[PDB]
Amino acid sequence: RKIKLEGLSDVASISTKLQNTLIQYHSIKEDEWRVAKKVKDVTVWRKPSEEFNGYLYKAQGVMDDVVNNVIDHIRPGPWRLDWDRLMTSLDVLEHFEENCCVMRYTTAGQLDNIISPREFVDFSYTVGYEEGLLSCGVSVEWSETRPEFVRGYNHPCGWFCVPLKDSPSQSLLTGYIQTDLRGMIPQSAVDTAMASTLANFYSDLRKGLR
Repeated sequence: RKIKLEGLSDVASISTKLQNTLIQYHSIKEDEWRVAKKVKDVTVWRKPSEEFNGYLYKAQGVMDDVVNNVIDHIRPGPWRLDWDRLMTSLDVLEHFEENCCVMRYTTAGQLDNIISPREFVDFSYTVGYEEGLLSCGVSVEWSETRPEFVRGYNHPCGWFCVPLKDSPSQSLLTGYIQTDLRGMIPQSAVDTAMASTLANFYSDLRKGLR
């Protein structure tokens, strides 16, 4: 049922479904998660994806900054490209509303180029969640833009960012990532690179926020 954003109703349908989906992921109990990587500043879990032959990842860690500045740096635009070492380019393709867009980005090779570069075209939506924000996304069709690499597929994904309990100048950041790199890659390489991607996200974002 792959996604074309041809009208207002398409953007409304996909936005609300993404929100409900990410919220459901956020309610998945700890028993369903297996630890993929654990260090002092971040934990990364995985579980089998219901969308494709691969994993849904979860990550959780604290950022020494408030929700608005964290989510500003994660959302599609030049700031995200600034700190995210995995990204080699990023172009927002169309502005739907202040909180809603379609973008393309390309990734560097991973695991000393075992995993070749990819590009993605993703719908992106930011909406209020509890005391914080949710910023979520999914790959969509967009044939107007000149491709450079084989397109990967981002199944529903996103970032929950809320004030840290008892300490509002800090934020609890929870991510869900469900990327299909596609092409032919040893699954062991894929799983290593994905767990690494989520861990590096946090350490890169920490530096980027300064």
